[PDB]
Amino acid sequence: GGLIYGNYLHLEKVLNAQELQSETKGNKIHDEHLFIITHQAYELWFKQILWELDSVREIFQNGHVRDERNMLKVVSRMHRVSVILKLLVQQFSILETMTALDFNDFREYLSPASGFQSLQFRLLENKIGVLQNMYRDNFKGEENELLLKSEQEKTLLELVEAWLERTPGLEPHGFNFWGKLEKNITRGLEEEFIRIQAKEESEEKEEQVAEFQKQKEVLLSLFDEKRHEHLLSKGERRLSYRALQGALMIYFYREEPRFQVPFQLLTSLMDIDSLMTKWRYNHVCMVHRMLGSKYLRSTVSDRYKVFVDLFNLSTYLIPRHWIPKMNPTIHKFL
Amino acid sequence: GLIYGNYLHLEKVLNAQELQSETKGNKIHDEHLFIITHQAYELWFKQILWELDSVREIFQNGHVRDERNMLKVVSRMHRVSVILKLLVQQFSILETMTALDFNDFREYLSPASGFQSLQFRLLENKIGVLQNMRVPYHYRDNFKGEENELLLKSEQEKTLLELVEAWLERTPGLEPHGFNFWGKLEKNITRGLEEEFIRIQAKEESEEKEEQVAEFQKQKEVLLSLFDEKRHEHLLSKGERRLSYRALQGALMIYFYREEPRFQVPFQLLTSLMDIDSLMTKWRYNHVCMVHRMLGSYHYLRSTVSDRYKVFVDLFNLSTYLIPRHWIPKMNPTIHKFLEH
Amino acid sequence: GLIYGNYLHLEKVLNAQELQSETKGNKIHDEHLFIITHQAYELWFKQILWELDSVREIFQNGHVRDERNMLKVVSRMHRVSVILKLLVQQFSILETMTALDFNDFREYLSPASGFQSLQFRLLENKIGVLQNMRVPYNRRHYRDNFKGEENELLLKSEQEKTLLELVEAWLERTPGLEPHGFNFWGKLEKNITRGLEEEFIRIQAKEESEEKEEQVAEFQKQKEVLLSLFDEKRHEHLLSKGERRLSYRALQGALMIYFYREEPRFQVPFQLLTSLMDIDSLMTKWRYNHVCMVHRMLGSSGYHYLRSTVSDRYKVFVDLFNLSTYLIPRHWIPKMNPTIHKF
Amino acid sequence: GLIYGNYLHLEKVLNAQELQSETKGNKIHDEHLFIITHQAYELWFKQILWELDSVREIFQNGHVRDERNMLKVVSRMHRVSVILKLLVQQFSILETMTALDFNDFREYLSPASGFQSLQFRLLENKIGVLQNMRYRDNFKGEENELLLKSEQEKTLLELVEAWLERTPGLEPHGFNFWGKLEKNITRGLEEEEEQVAEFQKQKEVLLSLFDEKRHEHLLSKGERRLSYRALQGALMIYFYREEPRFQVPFQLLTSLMDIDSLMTKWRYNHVCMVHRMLGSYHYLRSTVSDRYKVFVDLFNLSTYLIPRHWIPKMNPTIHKFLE
Ligand code: HEM
Ligand code: HEM
Ligand code: HEM
Ligand code: HEM
Ligand SMILES: O[C@H](C[C@H]1c2ccccc2-c2cncn21)C1CCCCC1
Ligand SMILES: O[C@H](C[C@H]1c2ccccc2-c2cncn21)C1CCCCC1
Ligand SMILES: O[C@H](C[C@H]1c2ccccc2-c2cncn21)C1CCCCC1
Ligand SMILES: O[C@H](C[C@H]1c2ccccc2-c2cncn21)C1CCCCC1
Ligand SMILES: C[C@](N)(Cc1c[nH]c2ccccc12)C(=O)O
Ligand SMILES: C[C@](N)(Cc1c[nH]c2ccccc12)C(=O)O
Ligand SMILES: C[C@](N)(Cc1c[nH]c2ccccc12)C(=O)O
Ligand SMILES: C[C@](N)(Cc1c[nH]c2ccccc12)C(=O)O
Repeated sequence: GGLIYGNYLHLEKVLNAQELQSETKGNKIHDEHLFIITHQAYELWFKQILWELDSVREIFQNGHVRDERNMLKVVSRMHRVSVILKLLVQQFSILETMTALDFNDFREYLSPASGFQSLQFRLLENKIGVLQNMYRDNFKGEENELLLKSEQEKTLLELVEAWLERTPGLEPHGFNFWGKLEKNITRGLEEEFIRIQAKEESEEKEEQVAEFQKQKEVLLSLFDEKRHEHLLSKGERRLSYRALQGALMIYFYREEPRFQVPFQLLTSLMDIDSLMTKWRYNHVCMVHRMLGSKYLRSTVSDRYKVFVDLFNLSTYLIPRHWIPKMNPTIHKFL
Repeated sequence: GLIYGNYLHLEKVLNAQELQSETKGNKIHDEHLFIITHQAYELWFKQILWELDSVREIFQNGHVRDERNMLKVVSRMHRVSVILKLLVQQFSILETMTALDFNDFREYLSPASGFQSLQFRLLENKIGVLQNMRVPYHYRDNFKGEENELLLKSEQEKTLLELVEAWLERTPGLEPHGFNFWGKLEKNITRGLEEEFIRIQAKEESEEKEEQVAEFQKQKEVLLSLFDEKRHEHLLSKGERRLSYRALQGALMIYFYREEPRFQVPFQLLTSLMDIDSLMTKWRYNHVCMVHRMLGSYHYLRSTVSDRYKVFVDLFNLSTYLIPRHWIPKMNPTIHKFLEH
Repeated sequence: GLIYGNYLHLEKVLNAQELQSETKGNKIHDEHLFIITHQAYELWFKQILWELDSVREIFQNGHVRDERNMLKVVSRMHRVSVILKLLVQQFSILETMTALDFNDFREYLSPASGFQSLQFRLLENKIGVLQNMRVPYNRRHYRDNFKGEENELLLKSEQEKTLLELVEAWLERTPGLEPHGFNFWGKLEKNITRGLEEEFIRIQAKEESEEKEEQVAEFQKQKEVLLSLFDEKRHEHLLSKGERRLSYRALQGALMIYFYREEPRFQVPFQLLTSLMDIDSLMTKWRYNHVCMVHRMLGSSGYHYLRSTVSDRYKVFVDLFNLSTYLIPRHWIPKMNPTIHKF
Repeated sequence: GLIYGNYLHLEKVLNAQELQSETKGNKIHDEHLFIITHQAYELWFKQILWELDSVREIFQNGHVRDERNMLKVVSRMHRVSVILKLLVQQFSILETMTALDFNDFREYLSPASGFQSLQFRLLENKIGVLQNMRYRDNFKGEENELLLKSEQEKTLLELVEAWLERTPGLEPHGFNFWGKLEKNITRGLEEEEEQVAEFQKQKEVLLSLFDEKRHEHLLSKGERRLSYRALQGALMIYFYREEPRFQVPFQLLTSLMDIDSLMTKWRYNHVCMVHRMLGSYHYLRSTVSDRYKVFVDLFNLSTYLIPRHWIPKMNPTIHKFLE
């Protein structure tokens, strides 16, 4: 009674799950089989991503992430989620071998089933941390229950936020990253202005003054906590002010041994956001090719990027020399 | 009301994941990826079988005789290669699993094997892999009951190789009464080889010249061996070739006159059959490299990455018999109009 | 003896890498990646223009009229889409450069601009992006980024026949449109009038259920969509507003190929229409990947102009895509009799 | 003011395309594809050499000893992997050239050879493909000089070897990894119709690890490449990858295997490409072998995988030494 391949993979279920509605209603359409397998393969891969993402969530929730031995496992699993998403984006290439005209021969047999009825796609969006401030009454029972759990349980965004708030170096009576960054950027701007004013009155000099004033407003706006809370409340920002500070600390001090793998995490979170919006864009394109002129387009935006704040740290890049120096004491803490 | 989950029978697809590591109270995280990865391969093997069997059926029932159906044949065979190309990239997901982590659940797999993939064997058999082509360690002893019944059917029913062969034997232009391609081709290669021997013999005695002589003499042996039907039967018997002499003629006719309207899509079909063989071999290669990365030290698998498992090896080997454009027999207005839709 | 390096002119290609950061005394490692990446895109843009110009010529010199040339036209157009697929994947190399590292050398690039890619503009023009339909960046015409010989080539590329115009002309001559022959358009209008009446009658026989109420609104929209197809005045209006590109007769040609693609003479022509949509869709994906790249490097107008290029405006063969709108059940399609089946 | 075309020296890059078929008054369309494809490979080979040299130099000049440099080292080796992946995919473009169309211009290529790609040889050498396991007649002048430098200057393999030898945990008077590992395996192998056969061959595999003389013999054959102490370093990083100081080192070892795999995948696609165009030179089939895998020792550590319970447990004092 040894283990057999087919039994191990429950192929008696996986390979007996293919029912063409076109056939069930006496008008078998060959390409319907493709439509079915493609969706079943997406849903297996959605199940794998939920498996990886729930395991990473738990490592944050149960405090194991506090032990930095576990940062390799956390980054390898998040990196794995992006490798799967890359395959899922490539996988539209298969459904592009189906013409609009052959889709047209079986689409009537699909009504009224909706993509909005993909539980796992909703679970994945909620568990990464997509805003509810955007419906979703398409579910009932055990399914409607899993959705509610996914809505109330801590999102990856919330768990990363809490961990970013504990980033070493933010302590005002320690390294005091924020205090020193505000000072160096202020002095840096004052120096850059004096350099600029010393010049003769060229139109070049006017385009420099105007560039300086733009730079000054953007960089100093980083230190406006009221502005951050206002933008948080409008949904344009997602991380707490202190989590923003921790992310920037990891960005600027990425080479410090304790920050190396955390920097790979932040990168991988941005990759997952990029690949999800590539998924949504290839899908929008697929729908247009099939139905022509005839909400999905609205989902291809920064509104749906959970880690929008990680992207927007590029806005606040400063000359390398303005970054507060690490002395031997804080070099060795890191 | 038809519902997404019900339409796709997700109550089966998403309730088919059972970790043996967990079953035996030592749940290993990466076993889940091992299961999903294979299940995804097996969904796509089923889709390939669906395309492939539909194309076999279009040859078998004679609908292929009506050239309206060539676009459908080429789209479905191209679709098979687009699927296989994703299946080759899909290994990159299993590469995110280290040897160390695989080693933690590996023992719970024994003794289930890849040889027990029914669909992989159905797919090999239906393209046209013969028992004689296969290396042992016999493949059918891994199966029983209705699975053993389906495999037998896969060996006994007409393969894509056989159905393509029958269709290539009927390629217009081969008829000795008509365009008489083979006769004109032998004439023009014999004539072209004579003109070439003459150009070379004209050159001043130099090491370069003697290098061109020996190059010509081997080229002359290769090109003229094309017309040796009994050399062809000998290569059939050793398994170095698979297509009938007449099928080989039909292939080479489509190859040289590809731009003639009636041959445009048939040329794309010959191209897709090579693609399918290349991508099956690339699958075999990535699978071998995957096993090496996970186990270190298998020799059977390395054997499978060779022309012995390429069903349409003859279509690759037509490149061997490339000649100068001007040697290709010219077409008169009557044979031009016969190759027009 | 011809040598590999001499044949490939590697003495030019591999001596064209000058880091501006090094030239001004502060060598930044990653600028070398920035340079190779662009040089690789520009070689491939040259290859695309070589394929594209060869196909334009085949239409322009009348060789396309001999249907034996269709395999060459479709292989070269398929080749263009295979290159564009690689160019889309090539962003993944430049994604290994972090915003912090790009920031160390961006100052040395000023004021060089992607707007100054001559090959990218030639490519857009030759496919058939019209200058009067371009979004202006910084309130200016794209051609004022260029002077002298380059400005002149761009003008030739705008004035010379575009791939859209040549395909348009070829589509106008599609067999089956002749009113005194198969009379495609006439038979299509009649079959759609009929199918619609038959569909109305099936629906009005279904109580007054909310499902029936829905099918009535849905029927009403499809009827307006399908019968607007036959309104040639509405088409000329949309042609002038640039919301369409193909002549009314070209649209008929395309829909003739779409519906009768399995007919032997239409099989490779259908592959050409597919490949033109592929090129549009892959140029849009390039524009999309470039936009995402600009965001990753600079954060959050220039970010908005690039977003404006990821739209149906810049899809030269948008009409081929929009034929999906005019899909009808297979049995409404005019049947082919033995006379036109054989032609 | 700086211009895009001048910054990129397009006046050189886009004026380097000479069809030999055209030069001899029989212009063959597909020859342009053949030239651009090779030019793109060579731009990318140049980028790989730039990355690979910067990494070699970080080892050679001692900066790798400062562990803050490990992110930079793994980023750039990962970048090499990503480029090599594009180059494997890039064969897809030359696959749009039929054998027949190649046949129309291949005569005008003779006698230029692939063996004359300088950068490809520079690349193989700098990584550390050994000469005794294999080309240089095909070059003269400055090119022949650069090839000698690339054979004589320290390879990536040599620099990685040196660095692996200093891997903390090997010191006999410290954690004594090798000592404790030999102990635990032998004690673990203590064990109680059947298939007792597997146990025996298994025992021989595991214990052959501790045969330093076997290793030196295989080292001289070129069937192994890493010094015995390098192999101890490597295995330490493998078993203790989670330890903070080993996490990025483990990524680097993975990247080095990735590069071997992708170079072989390039060799394999190239071999298929030759077979597609010329039919049935296949010396190239020999190059698709572990003989040409510089980091074969890193791949082979999978053979010496043991039950976790046997891996020497780590005490707090060494846990703290590995941060
Ligand atoms: C022929 C191909 C496709 C067409 C025509 C299509 C059509 C649509 C349409 C019209 C919607 C909007 C809601 C609705 O009417 O149901 C939608 C949403 C959706 N589709 Fe598809 N779809 C296609 C392929 C796919 C595939 C391959 C997947 C794979 C899982 C998928 C997953 C979804 C999901 C998850 C949604 C909800 C999207 C969101 O909320 O942002 N679709 N699709
Ligand atoms: C960790 C990854 C993998 C390992 C270690 C592995 C190992 C092996 C081994 C040892 C064999 C020889 C027969 C046996 O004992 O089972 C084999 C054959 C096979 N494996 Fe895998 N395999 C892996 C991944 C895959 C995947 C993802 C597939 C996808 C379906 C697959 C499909 C097969 C097939 C069909 C065979 C039979 C192939 C033939 O006869 O030519 N393997 N594999
Ligand atoms: C770090 C990567 C990149 C950044 C930050 C970047 C940035 C920009 C920006 C700001 C513009 C608009 C204004 C301007 O012309 O300066 C632009 C346009 C453009 N870039 Fe890039 N770019 C990047 C990579 C690339 C690459 C790899 C290519 C390859 C050819 C490219 C080609 C172009 C082209 C052709 C335009 C004009 C686009 C149009 O009119 O639609 N860029 N880019
Ligand atoms: C139609 C495509 C190709 C054919 C027929 C071809 C043919 C060959 C042949 C016959 C050799 C053996 C040496 C010789 O006789 O010159 C070779 C080696 C080589 N080819 Fe190609 N080749 C092709 C494409 C490419 C491409 C795209 C590259 C990209 C740079 C390339 C790079 C090389 C290199 C570097 C070698 C030396 C390889 C080694 O020692 O392992 N080839 N090729
Ligand atoms: O949106 C559904 C299709 C629906 C669906 C049904 C069954 C399985 C998967 C999917 C799916 C995925 N995205 C949309 N859908 C209709 C809506 C009208 C245009 C044709 C498709
Ligand atoms: O090779 C099989 C694993 C086997 C298998 C079992 C269950 C599900 C899928 C697979 C599979 C795929 N290729 C090989 N196998 C054994 C033999 C020793 C090495 C790995 C475990
Ligand atoms: O647009 C240029 C860069 C420009 C360029 C210069 C040289 C080589 C390639 C490129 C390129 C590609 N896309 C935009 N650019 C600036 C504009 C300001 C932000 C930093 C990028
Ligand atoms: O191998 C060379 C071609 C050679 C070459 C010449 C010019 C530019 C690039 C290349 C190349 C790449 N791989 C092999 N070659 C010949 C050898 C005889 C058969 C046809 C190809
Ligand atoms: C002990 C700690 N791991 C510290 C910590 C928090 N966030 C970080 C980000 C980067 C590096 C370290 C940290 C923890 O509190 O989880
Ligand atoms: C009538 C025919 N379709 C002729 C035929 C056979 N093989 C071909 C290959 C290419 C082109 C045509 C054919 C048939 O016999 O099927
Ligand atoms: C004789 C012709 N080759 C006819 C033609 C025009 N457009 C077409 C589209 C599909 C098929 C044929 C045509 C010509 O006039 O070019
Ligand atoms: C001080 C040290 N960086 C130690 C070292 C050597 N090899 C390693 C591998 C992994 C981790 C650390 C090391 C050095 O000597 O380089």
